[PDB]
Amino acid sequence: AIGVLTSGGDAQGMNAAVRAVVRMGIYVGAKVYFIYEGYQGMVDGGSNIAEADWESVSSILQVGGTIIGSARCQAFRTREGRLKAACNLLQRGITNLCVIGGDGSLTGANLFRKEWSGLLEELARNGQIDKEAVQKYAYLNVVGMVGSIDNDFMTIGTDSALHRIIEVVDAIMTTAQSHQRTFVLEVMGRHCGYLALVSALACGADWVFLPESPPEEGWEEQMCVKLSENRARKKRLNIIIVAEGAIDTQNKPITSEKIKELVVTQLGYDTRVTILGHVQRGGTPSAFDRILASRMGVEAVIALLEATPDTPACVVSLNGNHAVRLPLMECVQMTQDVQKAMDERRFQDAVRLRGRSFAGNLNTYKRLAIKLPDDQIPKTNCNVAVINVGAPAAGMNAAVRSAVRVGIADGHRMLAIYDGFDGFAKGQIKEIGWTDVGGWTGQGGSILGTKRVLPGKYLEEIATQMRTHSINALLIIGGFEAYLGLLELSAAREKHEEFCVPMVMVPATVSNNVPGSDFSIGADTALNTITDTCDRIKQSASGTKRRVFIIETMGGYCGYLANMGGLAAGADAAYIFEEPFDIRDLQSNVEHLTEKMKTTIQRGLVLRNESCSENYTTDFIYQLYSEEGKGVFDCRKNVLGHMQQGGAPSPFDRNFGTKISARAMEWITAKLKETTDDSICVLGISKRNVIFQPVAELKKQTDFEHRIPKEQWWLKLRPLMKILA
Amino acid sequence: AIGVLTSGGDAQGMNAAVRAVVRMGIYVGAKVYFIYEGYQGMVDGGSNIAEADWESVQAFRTREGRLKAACNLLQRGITNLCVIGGDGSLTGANLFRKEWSGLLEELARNGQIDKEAVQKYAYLNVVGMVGSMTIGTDSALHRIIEVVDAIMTTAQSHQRTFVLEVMGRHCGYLALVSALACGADWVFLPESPPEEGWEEQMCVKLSENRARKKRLNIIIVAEGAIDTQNKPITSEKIKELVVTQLGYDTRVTILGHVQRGGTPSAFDRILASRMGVEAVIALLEATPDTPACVVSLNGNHAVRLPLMECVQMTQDVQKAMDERRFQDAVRLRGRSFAGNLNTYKRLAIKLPDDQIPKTNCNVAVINVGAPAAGMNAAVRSAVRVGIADGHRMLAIYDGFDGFAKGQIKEIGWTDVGGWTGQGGSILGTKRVLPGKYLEEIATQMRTHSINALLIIGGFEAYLGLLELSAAREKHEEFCVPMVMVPATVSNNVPGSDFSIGADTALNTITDTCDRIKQSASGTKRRVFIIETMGGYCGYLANMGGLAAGADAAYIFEEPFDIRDLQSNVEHLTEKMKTTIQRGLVLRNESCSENYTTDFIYQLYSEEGKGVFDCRKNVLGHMQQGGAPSPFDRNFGTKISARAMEWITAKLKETTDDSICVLGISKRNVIFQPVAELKKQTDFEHRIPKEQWWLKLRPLMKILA
Amino acid sequence: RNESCSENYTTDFIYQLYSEEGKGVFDCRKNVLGHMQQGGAPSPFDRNFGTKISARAMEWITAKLKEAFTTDDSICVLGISKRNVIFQPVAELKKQTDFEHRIPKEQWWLKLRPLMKILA
Ligand SMILES: Nc1ncnc2c1ncn2[C@@H]1O[C@H](COP(=O)(O)OP(=O)(O)O)[C@@H](O)[C@H]1O
Ligand SMILES: O=P(O)(O)OC[C@H]1O[C@](O)(COP(=O)(O)O)[C@@H](O)[C@@H]1O
Ligand SMILES: O=P(O)(O)OC[C@H]1O[C@](O)(COP(=O)(O)O)[C@@H](O)[C@@H]1O
Ligand SMILES: O=P(O)(O)OC[C@H]1O[C@](O)(CO)[C@@H](O)[C@@H]1O
Repeated sequence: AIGVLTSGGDAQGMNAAVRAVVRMGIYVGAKVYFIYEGYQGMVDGGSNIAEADWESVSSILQVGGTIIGSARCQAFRTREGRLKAACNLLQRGITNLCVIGGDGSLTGANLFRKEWSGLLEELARNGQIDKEAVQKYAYLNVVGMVGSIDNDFMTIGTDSALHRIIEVVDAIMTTAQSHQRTFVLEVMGRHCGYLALVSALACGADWVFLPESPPEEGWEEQMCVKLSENRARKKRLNIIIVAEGAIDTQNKPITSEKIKELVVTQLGYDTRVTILGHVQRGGTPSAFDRILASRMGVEAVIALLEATPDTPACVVSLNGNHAVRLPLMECVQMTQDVQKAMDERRFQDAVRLRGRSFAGNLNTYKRLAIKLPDDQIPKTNCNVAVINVGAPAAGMNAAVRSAVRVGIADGHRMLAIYDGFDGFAKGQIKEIGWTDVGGWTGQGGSILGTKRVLPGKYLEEIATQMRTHSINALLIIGGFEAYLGLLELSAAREKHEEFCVPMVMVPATVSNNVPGSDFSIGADTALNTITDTCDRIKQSASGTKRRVFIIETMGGYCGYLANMGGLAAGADAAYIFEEPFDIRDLQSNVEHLTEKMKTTIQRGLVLRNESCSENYTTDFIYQLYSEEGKGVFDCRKNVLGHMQQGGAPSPFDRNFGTKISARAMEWITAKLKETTDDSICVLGISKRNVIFQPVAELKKQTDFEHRIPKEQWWLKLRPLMKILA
Repeated sequence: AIGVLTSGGDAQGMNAAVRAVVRMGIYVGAKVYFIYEGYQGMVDGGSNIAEADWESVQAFRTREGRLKAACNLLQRGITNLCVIGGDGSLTGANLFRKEWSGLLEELARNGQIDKEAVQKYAYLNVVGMVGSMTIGTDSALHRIIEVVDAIMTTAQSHQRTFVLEVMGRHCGYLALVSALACGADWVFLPESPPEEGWEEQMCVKLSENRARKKRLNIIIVAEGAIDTQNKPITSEKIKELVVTQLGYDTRVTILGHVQRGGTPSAFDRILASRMGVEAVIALLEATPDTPACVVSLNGNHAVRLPLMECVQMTQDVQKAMDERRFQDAVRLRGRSFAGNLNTYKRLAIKLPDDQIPKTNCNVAVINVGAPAAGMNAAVRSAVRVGIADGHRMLAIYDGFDGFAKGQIKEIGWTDVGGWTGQGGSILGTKRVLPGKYLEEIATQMRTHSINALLIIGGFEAYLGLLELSAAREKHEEFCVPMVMVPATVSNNVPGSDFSIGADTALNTITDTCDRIKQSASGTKRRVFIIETMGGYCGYLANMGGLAAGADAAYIFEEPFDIRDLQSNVEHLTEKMKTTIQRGLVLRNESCSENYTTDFIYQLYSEEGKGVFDCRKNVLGHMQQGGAPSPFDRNFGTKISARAMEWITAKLKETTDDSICVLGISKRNVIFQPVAELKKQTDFEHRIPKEQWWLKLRPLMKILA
Repeated sequence: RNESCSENYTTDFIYQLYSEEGKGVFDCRKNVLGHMQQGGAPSPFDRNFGTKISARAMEWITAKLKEAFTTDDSICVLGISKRNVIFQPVAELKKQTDFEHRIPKEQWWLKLRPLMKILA
């Protein structure tokens, strides 16, 4: 038997995590019990512990919060409580625990496992039979999942919280614009700064205050200088993000009110403070959080099955896009050590302890917020060109912004090419500066413009422009055509010397079909649009009852959107190109759905990637389900279309765009401090790492006929859709 | 020449208002100038006054300023002013019109030629638009309800009480209508203080909620909430009170300036557009004998209210507030304010069961047609008003399908708790009509002793009523009072100008159109052909077209041919020469049997070759939507409450007048016998014969 | 495939199923014959059927007129029924007709359905 509970602050995605624990549990043939109101429900026992069936967790995954409740329980901190808690579990035969919560909830579970010796006091007291003390003894497997928006310890709810913050910032930006105003926004993260940092990065904030890294003396003047510069630059508003637990090098709090006093005093600007508060914990879970929570739920169940008495309690986690089990005790220690470092004022150590990507976000943030005066930037005599190629993808503008500003910070001269290779061939090229890309981070589309056309038939005109504009390097932000483009330019090197320069691309496309990257800029935005659209369609179906929607999604031959969207939306099926399916597979899902209509959940959702089959079209499927569903359910078909691309990029796509482009520019600058295969590369994400791969080496790994990679990491998740539905 | 400016606090929709003043201005053959930075830009002059073309879309409190302001206008030949702002901005314009004859000081000084003093004299037409139904209110309300919906998930988890401070230091309309829209547990308004003993009354309500097992409380507090002694009631004091008396876990959130931000709702965009057009017209029609006015929307008609009278009105409310003429304050806010207030209190506070005088009647509630956002709010309201009136409420599930199958169960006050913000239909809704199931349904009415019927639904609800009316002679079980409220995304129910759900759909369409335009910056030279829902009813395509700034919206109610199509293609082709190289064409799904979404896509593609390309998108059932908009929540709630009052009244006493549609008609909500609606209905296409919104078709040409 | 044999299982549907499940073994083509089926010159059978049946109808008309109508029996279908050509009142044919699909309820040739199995 398995008990699942939620403790500490609630986080969006908890319901998904619970959903996945119950369904994976049941699918493996275990019994699963909800424990309501966190530990308190464990202590109180009784109706607070209830067995969960397949039906109990439908309609839950798209909702914020925890449907089974959470609570700070003082009774569990006492020995008396844990004794009663332990007793209640034994009554239900529950020796497997899954705890979803923060630092505190998991330390509580750590403690509970150590003291599972409490069973002896059950023996000494009336409590339990001796057989029980031996039968359930040290047979307490505990697995933890972190669910705090803080990222205190990637955590469930962080992405959702960030969507929340950025929604507020984007809303505030229209009102700050009117006349002129400076806004001071207090965001969550008690003693963690991750949220503030990543929000700042995501909105191009003018200043940020973190607990892990205090400001340093003289910040008051530095900040006011920056704000005066902005007014001189005519920027119609300022945004300053402040972590709840922002502090002095002396550990004194820096409050939002003090920041306001400072700005009004020094500069007399019109200033307002907004404390976002608990809104950050609310709203619907993002696509990322739903998928993350699902993978974690499934992994937590597996960990429990596989656990031995010799194996220590673990926390399931995602490291480098792999499911890992970290010793719970070690993780608890880690969290104390950061606070220790903070208290002792070893602030560099605090940042070190938060991990590689934390320092990455921090350095990248500063680089893009604070421009050294021109005189200070030495300059070197290269011109670096930036371009967009392929369909538009949310996050392209953030990417250009970052590349330009890093380029300028490195003393290059930045050239913007407009309309992809179309504009390139036509000489649509202009210098671009730091100020030009101001405000781009949250802008959807492509401001430079993007086209699909390939360079191959325009090699001479393009070579001319490179010579004409003395172009020393090229950064291409774009999709599969960007990659084909690089291949063409690589091949054209022998006949045109102008292409014997360093060239790199970052992947930007809604489809996520670029070889050399697990992720592409824009796909998270699309997933969020698909997921929201599916939530609605499902509601429509649940209003009518006995209805199945067949929904066509984008992606080309790339199944990423249909598959991940399917998971995030709770679809019953997702047909993709990468997994052949036949009429037997189709009949089988129809029969499954027909069974499902005998239950309470009388809706269905079937996703079909647009190019998944030449014969088994969206209509074909619609017709089969319709005909074989007769008398039990009816269908509707919907082709989502271009609206899936979505609009403004999600916080993930903003920051992906920003970070990955910054990294590409560093590589360009480094190459210029010095032409063959290794100078024409795709900068992609590969399991934990961002890496530069020669386009020549990516050919072997690519299916050119269908424009998808040969190996796609996410196909290992296919079993999850079956299970989770 | 026309000058347009924005003053006072900003509001979402202001840009739409400005857009419409410029375009209507130019279309009428006037010249239009933007005046930047409100009155200051008028005083400073210079580049702060700029002429506007088609493509584009303290010192005033002193006499010295106004003199310079007046001068700057005369230089540009501007004697027509459109001011978009609040109380203060409009009083400023009132004052400026009074003192215009101090063009004479321009004469005495070198200022101006005498010819000018006579040529532009008392020829200052001023028209005002309020931006602080007023433009931006609906948007602000979307903002508040987004925050409340988000907070509800986290309060759930923790069994927590939330105290939310919303805007309104002087006016309580936002807090009131937010409370109504989220089923808040308590509300505090400036116009209506609580009354002594509220502390205990509020705590009793919260304890009752816990006993009812409600996992959270939401208390909405206007910024300027006050006691009968005008002392502030703050959100902190409310928190102290709850923690003290009940010891519940309580948190306070001050929404702040978020409420002024975000994108304009569909309603605000359309409202602003109609107000902009109406402001220009008022200016043209104005004479020197004509007083300065404020354009407004009263009962869905464009009206011009004397500006001076409106200023006086505003003072009078603050005056009443000063001496505790609190009833007078509420009186002065208007009929619909008191309406919202009474409806809110009815649904928030249940008298103890012993207290409520019992009818012996059972009243049934049902959903019929496709799902529409706001249906659950409607059920909630009807149920609770029914119980408050001492009836027993029966929920019928799955429309007439469940009705014929006896899927009927008593439902209570607690059962409908939390429904207000829930999309879909929780009872379930089906399209099937009663006609072939009359005996089985008659049986259920008899079996469950059903005394009256409220149907929340679409055109099939109306057909259903017709069938049940006709079946009265053969079945006495249908000789009961029956009423329907319109719920459908399509807005095609005869007898109503609006239906529950359509606003939500409009907002979905509008948001989707915005998103498409935000993407696609990359190709430029693109036109989207977008298919919308509505059946034969053009409301969604048309109103969506306006709100989204579409270049065309093809609908069934206005035949169009290949010439009309060729003509819009040529127009768009011209538009691609300009800077604004992105086109939007909406097509109602049933607007033509031959001229399909693909047909149009194909024509525009082929004739646009070398100039632009197209994409098509069929939006689909997402339009049925997710959570209802604040308007649909409150429409649902209010209209259903009204229907239940009518039922209770009828039961204190069958012919044509007992089977009715409760619909909105020009300023009024009215009960119309279904027999009288037949003549007014096109049954072949399921739409009304006369549709109020078709008078707006010229606007899209003008505003595109 | 009869054109209206199924609302979902269309000519394309079938084409697609047979194509997909025939992969590696056979391919398909689809053809909708269309209005050519109406036209051309009639076959000898249709000429002579037309001729003979109409002649017979005219005889009946003549015969009815010698009586000089309000009976059901004066409004008829002259049809072929197992060896016989017979006049049937349209009122009596209503019970035998599926008006929704415009076909007779009983169709003689359905007894031949087993033959196609056997003969192919
Ligand atoms: N050191 C501990 N020992 C026992 N239980 C704990 C401990 N720390 C936290 N808890 C449990 O977790 C709950 C509070 O969680 P908290 O400390 O806020 O961390 P988080 O909210 O991040 O999980 C309490 O109800 C308590 O039962
Ligand atoms: O998959 P790609 O070729 O990177 O392009 C992404 C976009 O292109 C599409 O295939 C549609 O093509 P268009 O943008 O040219 O209309 C969508 O799937 C997606 O939005
Ligand atoms: O216009 P109606 O018939 O009242 O129904 C409203 C809904 O029905 C639709 O026509 C769709 O019908 P279906 O749900 O049966 O496919 C849409 O136009 C609209 O959302
Ligand atoms: O929900 P409470 O009790 O206000 O706690 C607030 C704290 O909890 C957190 O959500 C951490 O889990 C932080 O956002 C915040 O610092």
